Amino acid sequence: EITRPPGVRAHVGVIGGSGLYDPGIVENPVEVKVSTPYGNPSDFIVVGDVAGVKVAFLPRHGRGHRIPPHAINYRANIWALKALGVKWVISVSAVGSLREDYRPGDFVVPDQFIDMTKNRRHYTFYDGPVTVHVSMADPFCEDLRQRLIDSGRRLGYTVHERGTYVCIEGPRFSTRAESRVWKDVFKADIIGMTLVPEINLACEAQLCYATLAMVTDYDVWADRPVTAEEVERVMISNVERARRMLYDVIPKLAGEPELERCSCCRALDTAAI
Amino acid sequence: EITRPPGVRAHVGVIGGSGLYDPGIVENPVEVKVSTPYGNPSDFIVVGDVAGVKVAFLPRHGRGHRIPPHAINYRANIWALKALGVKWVISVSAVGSLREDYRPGDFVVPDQFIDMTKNRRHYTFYDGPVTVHVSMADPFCEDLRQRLIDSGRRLGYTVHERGTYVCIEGPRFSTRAESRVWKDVFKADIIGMTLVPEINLACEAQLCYATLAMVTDYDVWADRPVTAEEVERVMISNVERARRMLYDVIPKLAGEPELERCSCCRALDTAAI
Amino acid sequence: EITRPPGVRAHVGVIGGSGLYDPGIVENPVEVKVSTPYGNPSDFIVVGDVAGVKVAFLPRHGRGHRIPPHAINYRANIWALKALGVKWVISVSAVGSLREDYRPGDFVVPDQFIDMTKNRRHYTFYDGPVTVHVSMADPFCEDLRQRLIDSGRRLGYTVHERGTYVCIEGPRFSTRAESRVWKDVFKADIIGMTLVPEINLACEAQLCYATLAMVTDYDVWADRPVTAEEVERVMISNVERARRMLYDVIPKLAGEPELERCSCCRALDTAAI
Ligand SMILES: CSC[C@H]1O[C@@H](n2cnc3c(N)ncnc32)[C@H](O)[C@@H]1O
Ligand SMILES: CSC[C@H]1O[C@@H](n2cnc3c(N)ncnc32)[C@H](O)[C@@H]1O
Ligand SMILES: CSC[C@H]1O[C@@H](n2cnc3c(N)ncnc32)[C@H](O)[C@@H]1O
Repeated sequence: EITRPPGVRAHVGVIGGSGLYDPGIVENPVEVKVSTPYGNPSDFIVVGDVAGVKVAFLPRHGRGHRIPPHAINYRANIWALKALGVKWVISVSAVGSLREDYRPGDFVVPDQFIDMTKNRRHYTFYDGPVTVHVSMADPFCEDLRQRLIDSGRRLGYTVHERGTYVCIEGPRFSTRAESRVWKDVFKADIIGMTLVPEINLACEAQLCYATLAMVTDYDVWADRPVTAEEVERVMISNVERARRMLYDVIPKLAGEPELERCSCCRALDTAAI
Repeated sequence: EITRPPGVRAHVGVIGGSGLYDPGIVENPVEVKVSTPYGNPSDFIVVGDVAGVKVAFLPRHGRGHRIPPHAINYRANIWALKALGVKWVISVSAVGSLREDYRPGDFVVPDQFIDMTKNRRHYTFYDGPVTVHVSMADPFCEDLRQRLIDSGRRLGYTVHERGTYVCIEGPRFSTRAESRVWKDVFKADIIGMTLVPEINLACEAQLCYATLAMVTDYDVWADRPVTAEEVERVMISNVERARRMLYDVIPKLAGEPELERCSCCRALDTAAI
Repeated sequence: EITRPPGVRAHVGVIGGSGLYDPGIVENPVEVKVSTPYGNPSDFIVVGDVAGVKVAFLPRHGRGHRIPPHAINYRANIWALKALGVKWVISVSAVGSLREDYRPGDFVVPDQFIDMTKNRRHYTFYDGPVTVHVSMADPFCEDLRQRLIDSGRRLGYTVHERGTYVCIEGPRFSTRAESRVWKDVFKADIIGMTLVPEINLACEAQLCYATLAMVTDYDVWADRPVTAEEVERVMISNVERARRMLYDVIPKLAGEPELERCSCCRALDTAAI
């Protein structure tokens, strides 16, 4: 609704995770305040240009990693991006691996998730009187997933083309007994803390959302269990590769997502009663 | 405690789910306001007669399906029914199926559940100083389950006589990876969003509660995944069969539940410390 | 920060569960009020001496079992113990068994857990701006676990030396379908309602925390399902054995936990960003 400065619009949104607090990639940056009914987003949104495409960057944890996963205002974040007019949302996330072949340093473009959060307080925008139940059988935007995979291939990086993300509550990491459940019982591939309810809200807002995950650790399975310092060090070490992928992909998003390859682009048509 | 109009009492409660916003079945209807310590129930309770039995009808989603599963005031709803004197509670619900032989249009009378909710805020009436831990090994009222099965058989409808209900948080439907967990790992039969904490509270209030579920969809497993519009269309198409079952069952509930076939009828005797 | 009376300090904390509302074991008892940023702990903390070691006793449910698991102020409880200077925390808990050989009356010293809670509201002390993600691969303090096992052996009691605790939300007990999941799918050994987030917070506070669990029931698996009255009766019947173990262990805790056998003793060094 109201923005300061007024009149600002963007086409692509990038939500940065661990290690990605500044855009790096946007020219002509302007910090924008966007009103939301849910109060403050995680930080200012930075709007600028990448090869003629207008991009909105939001660090989900705020500058300086000030906001842990459970305390993020997910509703304000997604509302703010929608308000600016974005159609595509690239999330960049750090994840743990539950399988030997998904190695630290590899990218993953997941296609499924399992929600094991509990304390995120709001899992939807729709609390009534219009009841909305979106279909999320195929929760990510396939058009954007395929573009991410392609860019990774072209640049010569390893990109695993599928994966189930188990989203846990945190902020503590998993016990060994929990991790055995995620790996051996649920048959999940990667693990993180921030995907839900971000993805739910993106789908309800009819955005084309996909995750570019970077494997930072093997959870509890290496001779040393994951620590926060390790995750951060690995992301910061590799952020340049993530930036090179964004620069490659974003110019190709000048147009609109293909409806037939965007499960949520018309989600509300059959979801609202 | 206080009702408007004053003095109103009922013996059987019917909680209507998706597609069931009006009683249809009650003669001589009166809309009643019932005070609760938890504020407003979902809507007015409609009290009237069915073949000499006094019935209280409550639409859990309110008239017009205004209240999604996560926003229902479950405590107020059950408190209000208890206050009116009801002994039997029939819940009518739409569910998805996780097995080929439980087909859209079939009824199910479940006997078990698995709670995978997270955001319902209150799962009990007892927050202290009397600590209450009810046994829910056999969570539904067997007396009422058997009566529902019998009515269905007599009318010639398909009624599956057992089933495990997995209750999910919503309002979004399951991902494919989640649905594989419910089906192949938990070995659940049906899926919905509204049973918990409704059943918990019913048990704590010493009510004989059972669910008459109607299968509306196959979750993510048919060539088209479930949508909200499909669920609603299927319930509205079949509501007449649900009404015919209620008319058959209710006259037979003139008496009291049999204690030996009512796991929660004396739940508080051994549960309170 | 502020205590009344002023100047009080303790070295060992004991958190008593079901059936353990009074210390029994402390000489020279003083009831202490300890300020916390989170309001009231469950009750007064009782500080006194056991063979020259200063002990702080807190009943997690309050005197008279006034506070159910979901309503405990876990943050205030752990903050208060930390403020008094304690280094070791022994929790005494009632648990159900999911295996024939862990019998009512046996002690268990668990080594793992699985968190299936949902409604505890705060799972950490750290909501920002310092983000903290503690490693809990090995969540209990091994130094204290080994001391508990030793004491049990010396006194001639059965003490199972490992176990996975599944923590459920409650206050209702599990359905049969849930219990089959905990036992046959998760392969958990024991079940309770109070461990989480108590253990999370203990770890974040850099305490050496371990659980001495007493098996009070077989969950839904004996010909009679668990009831609250049974749990309480069994704990009260056996509290004397729990007291004899505490008297044996506490004098041996005059020193400090061994860092190499205390996973959380330096948890914050690698966890904070
Ligand atoms: C900076 S350390 C915390 C971040 O690590 C991410 N993450 C990385 N590895 C894991 C893991 N093994 N388990 C859970 N979250 C992880 C989470 O999404 C979280 O925001
Ligand atoms: C009107 S669409 C929403 C309703 O569908 C019911 N339901 C029907 N099918 C499913 C399903 N497959 N998964 C979850 N809930 C379902 C839920 O209890 C909810 O209130
Ligand atoms: C006094 S009865 C309630 C207590 O029983 C403990 N407990 C004992 N047996 C079980 C069980 N089978 N399931 C869950 N909690 C149990 C819980 O931690 C709770 O605080």
